[PDB]
Formats: sequence, C-alpha cells, structure tokens
Amino acid sequence: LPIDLRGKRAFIAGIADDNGYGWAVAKSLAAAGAEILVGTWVPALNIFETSLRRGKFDQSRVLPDGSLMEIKKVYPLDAVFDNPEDVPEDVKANKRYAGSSNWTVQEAAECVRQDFGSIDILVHSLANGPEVSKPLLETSRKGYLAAISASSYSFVSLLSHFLPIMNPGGASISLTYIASERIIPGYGGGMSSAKAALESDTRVLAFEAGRKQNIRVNTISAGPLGSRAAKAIGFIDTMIEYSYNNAPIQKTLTADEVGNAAAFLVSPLASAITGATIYVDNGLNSMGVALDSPVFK
Amino acid sequence: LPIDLRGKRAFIAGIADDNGYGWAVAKSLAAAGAEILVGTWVPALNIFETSLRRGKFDQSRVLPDGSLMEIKKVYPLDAVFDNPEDVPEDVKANKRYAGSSNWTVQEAAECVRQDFGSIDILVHSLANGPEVSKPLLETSRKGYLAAISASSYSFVSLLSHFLPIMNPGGASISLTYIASERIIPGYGGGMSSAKAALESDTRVLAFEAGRKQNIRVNTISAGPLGSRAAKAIGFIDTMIEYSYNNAPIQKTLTADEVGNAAAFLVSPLASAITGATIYVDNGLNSMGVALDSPVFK
Amino acid sequence: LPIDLRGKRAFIAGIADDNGYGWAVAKSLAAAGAEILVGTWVPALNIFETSLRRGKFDQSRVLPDGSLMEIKKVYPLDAVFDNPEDVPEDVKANKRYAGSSNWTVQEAAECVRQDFGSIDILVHSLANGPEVSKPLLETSRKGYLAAISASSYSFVSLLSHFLPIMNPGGASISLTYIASERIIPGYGGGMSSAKAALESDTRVLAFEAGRKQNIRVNTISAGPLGSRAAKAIGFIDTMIEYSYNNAPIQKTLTADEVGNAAAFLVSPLASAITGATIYVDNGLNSMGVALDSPVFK
Amino acid sequence: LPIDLRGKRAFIAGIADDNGYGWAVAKSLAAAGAEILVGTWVPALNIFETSLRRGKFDQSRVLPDGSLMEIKKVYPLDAVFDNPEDVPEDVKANKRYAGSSNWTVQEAAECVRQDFGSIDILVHSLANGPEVSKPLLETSRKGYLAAISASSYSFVSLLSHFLPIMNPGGASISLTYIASERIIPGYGGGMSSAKAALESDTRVLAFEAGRKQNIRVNTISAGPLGSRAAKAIGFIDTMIEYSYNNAPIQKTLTADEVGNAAAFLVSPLASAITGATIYVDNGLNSMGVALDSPVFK
Ligand SMILES: NC(=O)c1ccc[n+]([C@@H]2O[C@H](COP(=O)([O-])OP(=O)(O)OC[C@H]3O[C@@H](n4cnc5c(N)ncnc54)[C@H](O)[C@@H]3O)[C@@H](O)[C@H]2O)c1
Ligand SMILES: NC(=O)c1ccc[n+]([C@@H]2O[C@H](COP(=O)([O-])OP(=O)(O)OC[C@H]3O[C@@H](n4cnc5c(N)ncnc54)[C@H](O)[C@@H]3O)[C@@H](O)[C@H]2O)c1
Ligand SMILES: NC(=O)c1ccc[n+]([C@@H]2O[C@H](COP(=O)([O-])OP(=O)(O)OC[C@H]3O[C@@H](n4cnc5c(N)ncnc54)[C@H](O)[C@@H]3O)[C@@H](O)[C@H]2O)c1
Ligand SMILES: NC(=O)c1ccc[n+]([C@@H]2O[C@H](COP(=O)([O-])OP(=O)(O)OC[C@H]3O[C@@H](n4cnc5c(N)ncnc54)[C@H](O)[C@@H]3O)[C@@H](O)[C@H]2O)c1
Repeated sequence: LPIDLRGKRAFIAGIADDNGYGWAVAKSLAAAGAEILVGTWVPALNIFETSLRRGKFDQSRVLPDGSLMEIKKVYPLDAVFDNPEDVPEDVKANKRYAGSSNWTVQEAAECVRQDFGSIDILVHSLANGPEVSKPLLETSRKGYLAAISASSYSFVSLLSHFLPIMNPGGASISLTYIASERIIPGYGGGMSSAKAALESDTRVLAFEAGRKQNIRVNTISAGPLGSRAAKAIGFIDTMIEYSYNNAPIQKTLTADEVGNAAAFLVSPLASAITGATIYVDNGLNSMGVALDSPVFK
Repeated sequence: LPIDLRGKRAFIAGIADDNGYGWAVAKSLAAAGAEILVGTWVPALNIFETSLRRGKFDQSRVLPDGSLMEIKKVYPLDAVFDNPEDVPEDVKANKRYAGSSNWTVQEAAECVRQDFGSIDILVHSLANGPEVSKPLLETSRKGYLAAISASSYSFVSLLSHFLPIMNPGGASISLTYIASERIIPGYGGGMSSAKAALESDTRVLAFEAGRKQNIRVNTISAGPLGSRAAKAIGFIDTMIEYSYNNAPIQKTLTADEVGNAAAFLVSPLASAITGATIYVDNGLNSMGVALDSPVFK
Repeated sequence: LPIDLRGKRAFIAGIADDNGYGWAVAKSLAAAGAEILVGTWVPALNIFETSLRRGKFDQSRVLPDGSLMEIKKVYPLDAVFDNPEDVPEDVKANKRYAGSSNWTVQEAAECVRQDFGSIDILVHSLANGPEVSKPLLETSRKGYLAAISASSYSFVSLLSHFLPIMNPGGASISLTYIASERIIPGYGGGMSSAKAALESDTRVLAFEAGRKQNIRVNTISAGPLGSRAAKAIGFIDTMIEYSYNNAPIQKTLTADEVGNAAAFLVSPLASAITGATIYVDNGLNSMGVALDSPVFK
Repeated sequence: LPIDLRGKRAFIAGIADDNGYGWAVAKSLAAAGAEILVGTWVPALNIFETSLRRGKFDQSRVLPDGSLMEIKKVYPLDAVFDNPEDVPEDVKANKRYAGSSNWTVQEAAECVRQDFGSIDILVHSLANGPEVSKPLLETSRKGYLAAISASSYSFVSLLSHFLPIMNPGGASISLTYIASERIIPGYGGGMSSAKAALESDTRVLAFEAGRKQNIRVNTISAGPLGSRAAKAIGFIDTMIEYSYNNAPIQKTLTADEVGNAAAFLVSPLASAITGATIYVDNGLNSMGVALDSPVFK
C-alpha cells in the first residue's frame, strides 16, 4: 500500500536550501517516485545551485532506499511578479535579477510547458513578510500588502498559471500556520492575515479547480519545524519549546513528518480529500490550555 | 435602546442559590422586566426556599434600579426524570423526593401550564457529573451516561416538554464550556462530552424549533466564573487564574457578565441570531498560546 | 436593562446612504444615545451631505422613540490612503478629491481629535473590490490586493490611528461575511480573502488593543441584507432568496437586526466579549444542507 | 514511499459484512500488511462467519496485489457491555448471545491478549441508534442514551480496555459524520449528538493516551458511502445524490477512499497527526451553499 507517484511530476515553489519544509516535501515526493522540478527565489538561486553542484546537500538528499534525490531542473522565480511588464525597472536592474531570465510566474510556467509539457502536482512552500517582526498595530500598509502578496496571492497566481498544464486528477498543496485561526503573538507584519487568506483560498480554489479540471486543493497547517535550542531565543526556538511541552504527544516535529503527509495528500490515495486544512503539528492546535502554565503546579 | 422583556416570562432551570450563572441570568432577565419562574433541584429545594424566606439572598437580589428581584414561583425538579413512571422506587422513597411532588420534567411543565398558561423564555443552567473528577480513560459507562443525561439530554427534554407552551418568537438559552471543542485536562467524567452534545443539539434544535414554532435556540460558552483565590487550588480556582493571566483582555469574569449576554440573546433585539455558540469568556478561546508559559520570558 | 451609550461617541466609517449596514448601526448607536460622527467616502460625500440637507433621509432617520437621528459631523475619508504623502498626484487632482481636504486616515483622525478630543466606539463598515465579479482563478494581483487594502487593512489603519484617542473600555466592531470560512461561489475578486483576513485580525487586534488600552474587538458575520426580489437576479438577490428558504428560522434579515447586535456589542453589557465572530444571519451558517435542494422532495 | 504495517496488528471493531466502511479499512490495513483481528456484533456473528466460510465475500477480499484478504480471527462482541456483570439476564438468555461467549469489551480484550499478546492499531467502526429516525424533539431519553452508549462511549471503553495491550507508537481511528458540527436533518435519535461526543473525546483521548502511552488518536469525518440510486429514496440515497451534485469535486465516494485515508493515519507516516477530525467527503463540508438550489438557475 504505497504512495506511488511514479510517472508523475511536481513543481515545487520555494526551495532555497535543504533546511525548510519545501526541501522535505520534495524528498517525500521523490521517495514516492515523482519527477522533481524546482522553483528557486531568484536572489537565492545561485548559492543554491552552487552548493548543490558542490555536493553540499548530499547528506540531505538521501532517500530511504538509500538512493539520492534528483532535481530534474531548477527554475528561477519571484512569485510577486506575474508578467514581465510588472517588474520595476529597478528590480530588473539588480545584479541578481540581471543574471537570470524567465522568472515571472507567467514565464516559469511557459518554460515548464515548453520543457515538460505537463505536471501533476503543485507545491507551494513560499512566504515572505518584511515587517513580520511588528505587531499589526505597527504594521505599515505596504508591509502588510507585501506579506499578502508574496504569501497568499502567489498561490493563486501559480495555480492559475499552471492549471492549463496540470493533468486532471492532479493536486496542489500549500503550507499554513495556525496563527490564522488563533492568536500567536510574535507572528506579525500581516503574516497571520496572509495565512488566513491562503486558507480560505484553498477552499475556494478547491471549488474552482475541482470543477474546472478535477484538481484537488489542500493546505497543511504545520508546527514549528525543528528540534530544541540550548537557548530558545527568538520566535521559532520559543514555539518549538512551547510545543514540545504543551502538545498532546510530547515530541519534536521533523520535516520528514510534514513531507510524508504532503506526499500522501497529493497522491491518488487521497482522492476524496479537498478544501482541507490538515494539521500536522503534534496535535497542539487541539489543546485548550498550556500544560506549562505556572498556575497548574 | 433597551432590552425589554416586559410582559414576558422565563422559566429558569438550575437555580439552587445565589452563586451560579443561573442566579445571574435570572437577575438579568428580571432587570429587563421578565416574570421569573424557577426550577430547583429537588434535593436542594428546601434550603433554597428557606434561605430565600429568611432574607439570606437579599443582597444578591438587588437590581440595578435598586429594587429587589422577585421569584414568582419555585418549582421543584429533577431533569434526569421525564415522566413519573421513570422514577426508581428507591428515589421516590428518599426523604427529599418524598417531600415534594410534580418534579418530573413532564410534571413541572404541566404545572406551569396550569399556573401561567405560557412562557416566552427558557433557560437551562443545569449540569451534573458524578465522575467529573476522573479522566475519560477512567470514566465508567454509567458515570459517562449520567453526565450526558443530566447535562445534555435534560435540555432536549425541557425544550420538548415546554415547546407546546412557548409563545412563538420566544427563545431558549443554555450554558456551555469550551472543553467541548478543546482539551481542558481536569474537566472529566464525560462533562466534556456532554458539553459537546449540548452544542450540537443547540444547532439541530434551532432548526427543529425554529421551523416548528419560531423559537430561537442559542448557547453561551462561558469562562470560569469568579474572582481569584488566595490559593488557587482545585480546578475552577486554577482556571480563573489561568484565564486572568492569558486572556486577550486581562480581567476577571462576573456572573453579571454572563447574565447580560443571556438577557440580550433571549431578547427581541436578537431576532437574527440562532444555532450559535457565543463566547463570553474574555476572549480566551481565541488565544493560540498561554502568555504565562515559562518559555516566553 | 438598557443599552446605554449616553455620553459616548462613535466614529462610523462607511456611510454613504441610508441603505447599508452602516446606516443601520448608526441608527442603533444613536437610539442607545451615542454621539454620532461619520466618515464618508470622499467620491460619495457630496451626494450624501446634499440629500441629508434636503431631507431625503428623513424617514430613514426615525428612531424608535420617534425622534430623528442626528449626525454631529460628517468627515470625508478614503481608507486606502493613510498619510497624505501616499496619495497619487492623479488622485489628488480628481475633481472629487480636489473638493475636500483632510481625507486620509491619519488626517481624519487628527481632525476628530481636534474637534472632539476622544471617542469610545469604532465602527468599520467599509469594503470595496474592483474584480469582485471574477473568480479567484481570474482575479488579477492588483484587483486582489485592492480588495484586501480597502476591505481588510483599512480596519487595521483606522484602529491604529484612532487608538490614541479611544477611551479605554471602548470597543470597535466590523462587518464580515461567511465567504471567509466557506465556499460561496459568486463572491470573488479577493473579497472572500479579504473577509478572512479581517476576521483573523479581529482576533489579533483584540489581543493587541485589549492589552494595550482595554479595548474590545469584535466582528459580526452578517447575512444578505434585504427583502426579496420579484426576480432574484444578481448575487445579493439570489442569497437573500436562498437564505430565506434554507435558514433554520424562515424570515428575512433587516438592517435593524444587525444594528441592534452591534449596539449591544460595543456596549458595556458586552464587557466579557472580544475576538469574536458573531453570526447574525438567521442561523444559516449552521446548516449542513440546503432544504431546497431538489434531491429532498 | 509505502504505507507499511508489516508486522503490525489491528483490531477492527464493527465488521458484519463486506458493505461498510469497516470492511474497507480492514482491506486497506491488510493491503499495507497488517495482521487483521475482527470484532463482530454478536447477533451478526453467525451469518458473518458462515458467508465467509462459504466464499460469499471472496470478491470483496481481493487486494490490489491480487491476493485475498485474511482475517486471522473473528471475535464476537457487544460494545454496550463492558463486563459480564453488566449484562441483563434477559440478554444473556437470548439465543444469539447464548451461542457465544467472551463478548464483553473486557472479555474480548482479555482474549486478544491471551491470543496475541498485543496490538498496534485500533479501529472503531461502530454505531447504532434505535430512534435514529426521529427528530431530537421526538427522541426518547432512552433512545438518546442508547445512541451515545453504542456510538460514543464504546470507543472510550475499547480504548481503555485495549490500551494496556497497545504497543506504544500505535494508533486508533474512528468514523464520524458532519451532522456533529452542522445541521443535517434526517440524522436523528441522538446520532448527531453521539457523533459530537465522539469527536470531542477524540481530542481528549489523544491527550490522555498520547501522554500515557504514545498512542495517536484520530477520527475521520466521512461522506455518504456508495454510488447513486436509480431512485434516491431514504436518507443515505438522498445524501449520496446531494453530495454528488454539490461537492467541490463531482464524484462519488468509495469505501476504498475512506480505507486508504485510515491506513495512512494509523501508519507511522502520520507520526505528527493527533486530535484530528479528517474530512474524507469530497470537500462537501467546505461549501457554503448548495449548487443545486433552485435559486441559482
Ligand atoms: N518553518 C516553520 O516552522 C513553518 C510552520 C508553518 C508553516 N510554515 C510555512 O512553510 C512555508 C515554507 O517553509 P519554511 O519556512 O520551512 O521555508 P522557507 O523559510 O525557505 O520558506 C520561504 C521560501 O520562499 C522563498 N521565497 C520568498 N519570497 C519569495 C518570492 N517573492 N518568490 C519566490 N520565492 C520566494 C524563499 O527563498 C524560501 O525558499 C511557508 O508557507 C511558511 O509559512 C513553516
Ligand atoms: N460555573 C462555571 O465556571 C461555568 C463555566 C462554563 C459553563 N458553566 C455551566 O453553567 C451551568 C450552571 O452554572 P454554574 O456551574 O454556575 O451553577 P451550578 O453549579 O449551580 O449548576 C448546576 C445546577 O444544576 C442543578 N442540578 C444538578 N443536577 C440536577 C438534576 N438532575 N435536576 C435538576 N437540577 C439539577 C444544581 O442543583 C444546580 O442548580 C452548567 O451548564 C455549567 O456547565 C459554568
Ligand atoms: N450588504 C450585505 O448583504 C453584507 C453581508 C455581509 C457583510 N456585509 C459587509 O458590510 C459592510 C458594509 O455594508 P453594506 O454592504 O450594507 O454597505 P456599503 O455597500 O455602503 O459598504 C461599502 C461602504 O464603504 C464605502 N467605501 C468604499 N471604499 C471606500 C474607501 N476606499 N474609503 C472610504 N470608504 C469607502 C462606500 O462608499 C460605502 O459606504 C462591508 O463590510 C460588507 O462586506 C454586507
Ligand atoms: N455509512 C456511511 O455513509 C457513513 C458516513 C459517516 C460515518 N459513518 C460511520 O461509519 C461507522 C460504520 O460504517 P458503516 O455505516 O459503513 O457500517 P455499519 O452500518 O456496518 O456500522 C455499524 C456496525 O456496528 C456494528 N454494531 C452495532 N451495534 C453494535 C454493538 N452494540 N456492539 C458491537 N457491534 C455493533 C454493526 O453490526 C455494524 O458492523 C459508524 O461510525 C458510522 O457512523 C458511515
């Protein structure tokens, strides 16, 4: 009873290294036999392809079977720009953006088409929020819109641009965070807002794309990725700790854990699931209180 | 813009003293001019009516206007028994149950009818759970069913028995607790389960009774009632503390607070609200983490 | 048991006429004795103040007591612009925007301050979405961002700009729609998304502002406003019909209905409610199926 | 990337034939290599084992690999009775119950232990509700309690009785229905209530058992199982039709579909998922309106 993505190909948007959720899903899709195409942020591209050439990610490419993951092709990409006319002359003039081409959503999509003709899976693992450090109360309109644009609308833009080249019976999947439904102080600059929009769109799109092309649309609401810090300082480190303490099952969360769920979800096994927000967070979201609250001892 | 329940009468099930949510709603309904009828648990009846005669609740009956609340009539009542044939000879033989009569749901309802002919508001403020101290894992089938019977089904039984005598455009309201949707360790013996059922039934009944008699059906999901203990020991004391610390608005919760919401809800002002779970818990339910978790300092 | 907003003042953002939810809440706040300040979209301002001068809204200003609603002051306002430096020379050059002044969020707020010094209630009744007619799949990035900006971020901008002048123990309230949580085909152009963000922000802000200034933050998730069309054509007309048929309580929805809930919510009676999404939609949101589905007869 | 339950054994409670969800999950678990133990209702036992002997289920036992499913052992079982002292002399005297032995939850569990020593997976596929045809308004207290007992508490009883013999890192899974969260007229007699309780308990137990033995606890909220009737008459037939029409993805639902999700969930791949209600209903739960409502054409 395997997850079989043999003869299927995925496009994974949001891979810059071996340390995020994105890398993890790729691994999983690859373990299940899918053909892997990557979309890399174009400021990040170089270092990415360079370390990959050099073998830097070799240990991070080991599959269960022991073989090594293959990335059939790396595509540069800035998901805040749909078409080329949209780019600010000042962006197209930046060294980084100067070094590559065909990096708009519309362009990436045209390439894939020209290169492979089709796809079966779409993975969104993107996000970005300039003022993510500030509270809403202190978030600028521009910093807020930026988070929404890169973190929400990007999914919409990708889905619509790739849809014409998705074989029906295909699936897409995106990564969300519970700061959409509940107050998680620290996750500011409109990221929370952006995660809320993403989720809702997940539903709508499941309708739009389900009816339109028989495509499944789902999002996975993950936990803080990683193991404990010797000194939990900063937001993520903190959440990791908090979650380790307060969750129904006491353990840490691994990328592998999120990737397997993803692979499952984009797989045929999951033919009856769409417009879902799946929690893969060690059951944290379900708790009413924190176990570690000082009142309880 | 007043809440006007002048010329309306409420039946409040679950009043044994001046210290619970039930007393609070009565006060509120009474401030708004409703005619107050009480249903008192029949083990509790005596002490109740006795202290009330004696003036023991006088300070607790003060209305805003300064006058004193009036209870038009106290009806004894055991909401685990619908009809008289249902009572175990061993219950009917107990001193307490021996002292009163017409205490089944079916009987109480017949009385009211014979005494007043009609009602407009129905308040459920009942609950009871023998093994509420044990974890589900350790809850007996009998202790579990008991919680459901007294805490869930009782609402269903009251609604159905009173419905024929409720003027259309009337409303009912019940008290719930968030341990239905989220894990709140400590609230065991099937109370959690019982609160879950109640809520769902709230919805269904809103459908059944809305369509049947133009009756609104809602539940209020409250916080731990009361102010701080010098030594928070025990479940409630603990929750009060926890909530005071961790809530979006830092303050305590008062019965008045729950009563006003109730009065509002059963009032005509609320003509577009039904099949709702209203949170009156200082916004606790909305939080993702506890502020007091030691990881955060 | 009245809703008393005597000696309180509200600022209502999003009044252009007597036909929306906004007008309704004002009425309600006014019935409860609050002092009414309006923020009018500045393209709409003129016609507004003109018809109001002329008596056009006289029948729509009748309060329950029989008297007539008073608007202490109308302030022009475009909630997509925070500070004056933000305005495009091409907007400031448009006849309409040319006729008025002090219309940025930052400016409106400064005025109020200079005119009244303070406020107690904040009402957001704003929304706008250029491509609201298109499906997400066909919504432009710009049309999507526009909906979010005018429909989501505007609340954030108002709250933050007015906060310094809100007496603690005050409240704000905004209008939402269930297309945030569930698929409602027809409500496109990112409005759905925008309603999702608003809700989430409602929660966060309740935290930010609750802790910061003892301000309550809530949103009301309303139904389609209005009575039946002889020919339900178009989105709203359709929803009205659908809701009339399928709701747990069969009736239409009136603005009065939404206004009363609002008044209640911003009132002191509601001191224990924050980070809530209150449904005032005749219980529609709670249903699992449509009664009118042809399968059921 | 397989779902590997090689060297694992499951106990499936609620198998009486090849036509329910229960049969389906067994198949799935079996495809993934788990060792299958069945708990059969003891009125149903005989016909079950008889047709199975005879080959009646042969076509229904075909695995993907082509081989045939094996049931290592069938255990009789009535999940409304925990211990033998609990049985009414009038039940133990009924032909059916007379023919078998060790059929209480406590007894079944002792047997398994004595026969296999341990288990890894626990599947609950049980339900039963005498007055399921009546509306709550017309449901008896006894008919209501019966639904809860057989449909809710049974899970609690099984979990607790099997827990001592579950290898840590194991999982349990139960089948729920959306009539718990939303009004689905027709699903009466307290089934709705019972499904609500089950879900909540799913959460709590995930806490209790997660912390206690490192066991994952989840429930799957399924759609109406089956394909279209030529004449949709009756509740299920109706729901199937309705769902086919109104769902985001237009298709029917197959048992296979629910089984695969289950297998996944009880599998190690799912190590970060617990206290979840997974929807496997073709995305129906996410919709706001019915597409087939006559208002929309
Ligand atoms: N990391 C966590 O603990 C956690 C928890 C919940 C959800 N998530 C979500 O997971 C996703 C990513 O996972 P992660 O945080 O592990 O990885 P990450 O931090 O690498 O994710 C951001 C990625 O997006 C890329 N990116 C940013 N802006 C871009 C733009 N304009 N165009 C194209 N690419 C751009 C970055 O280069 C990077 O690859 C996001 O959706 C994030 O919200 C993460
Ligand atoms: N107290 C809290 O902090 C809190 C929080 C959330 C919800 N609630 C709910 O509020 C309601 C009651 O409020 P409370 O706890 O303040 O008051 P309470 O403790 O007085 O409530 C129980 C009441 O039910 C009566 N009662 C018990 N069994 C009965 C039976 N078989 N027949 C008739 N009457 C019976 C008791 O005598 C008593 O009046 C319950 O629904 C409870 O779950 C309370
Ligand atoms: N009308 C309904 O059936 C319904 C249902 C649910 C929610 N709502 C919500 O109610 C609110 C408004 O109610 P309504 O639709 O009855 O009234 P409406 O249509 O008058 O609301 C829009 C208002 O915002 C103003 N406006 C638009 N863009 C603006 C900008 N940039 N700056 C300042 N003002 C601007 C308009 O002039 C108008 O007063 C919105 O939040 C809407 O989503 C309405
Ligand atoms: N069938 C559907 O469309 C659907 C939709 C959602 C959820 N479900 C749920 O799936 C589960 C079962 O699936 P199904 O309906 O396909 O199969 P089913 O109808 O065979 O389920 C009931 C099973 O429980 C057994 N049973 C009843 N009372 C018992 C008792 N006291 N002791 C022991 N066993 C007893 C029956 O013999 C039978 O095997 C239930 O949880 C049901 O609510 C089904």
